[PDB]
Amino acid sequence: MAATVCTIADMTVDMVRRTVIRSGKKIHLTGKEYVLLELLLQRTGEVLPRSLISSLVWNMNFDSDTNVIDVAVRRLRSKIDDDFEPKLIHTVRGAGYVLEIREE
Repeated sequence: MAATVCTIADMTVDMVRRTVIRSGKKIHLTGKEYVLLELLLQRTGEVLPRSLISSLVWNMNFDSDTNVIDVAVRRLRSKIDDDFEPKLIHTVRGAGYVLEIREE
């Protein structure tokens, strides 16, 4: 009926609560990591830019903040998702960054 929650291979994303429940266990992160996932999950299903995300934490700019965004997602992913969930990180050459499972 309504659409306020997206399920994955083995997790539960909340577009209204902005959270992720893995096998019934909510993942914990920091402010920066929370921002990266906040937008990623919020815009789950579609590729979004990086300049915007960086603005939600550090700031916006025509250049790249030492690729802190990409590194923030990869560093946080290998922090727990390294074994928790599979490689759900996917990027489209000529778009930005998006989250999704390959099983789909």
